[PDB]
Amino acid sequence: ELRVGLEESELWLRFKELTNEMIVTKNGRRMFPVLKVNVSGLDPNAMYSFLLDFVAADNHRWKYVNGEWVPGGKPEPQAPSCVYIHPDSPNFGAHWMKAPVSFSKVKLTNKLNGGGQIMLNSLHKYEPRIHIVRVGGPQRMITSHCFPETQFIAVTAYQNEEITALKIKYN
Ligand SMILES: O=C(c1ccco1)N1CCN(C(=O)C2CC2)CC1
Repeated sequence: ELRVGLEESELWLRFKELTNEMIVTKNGRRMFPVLKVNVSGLDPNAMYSFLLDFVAADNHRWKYVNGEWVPGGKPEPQAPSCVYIHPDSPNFGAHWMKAPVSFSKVKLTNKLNGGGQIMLNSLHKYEPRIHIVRVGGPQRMITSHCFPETQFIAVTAYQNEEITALKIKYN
């Protein structure tokens, strides 16, 4: 059985208990904390690509009002984010299981851009999600995993200074 776990969940949970925020810029900003995934139960000899996307956790716009995040009253349907291919992809199961799969080079943007960067909507709440795609083999297979612990609101600047402080303390 394929097992997927979050590395450094301890630290993600500190961010989550304050409501996590991730900066988006026109050129695109790397994530802190970085999503790192523990994977076991792959076929060491089979070929796989690791994909990352962001699910809109709800259909609302959020605003930091008097020291607290509060949703708008006018939901709109969100639509899927684009997919980021882990740059090690494609690769052997052995490669992926030898150390945590680290998405350190994904950049989050607010503007439709050349390539690589993933465009999110500012002030929407997102749940990171990976897909492990068995490729090259006869039977293509996908396994998906969500990381509730890694939820964040996309922001053009930090609103909760408690988040600013945690980001600096641990980077
Ligand atoms: O690992 C995969 C893959 C397998 C299944 C879905 O994607 N690929 C896709 C295409 N590739 C590219 O062209 C580079 C990105 C520009 C990178 C390798």
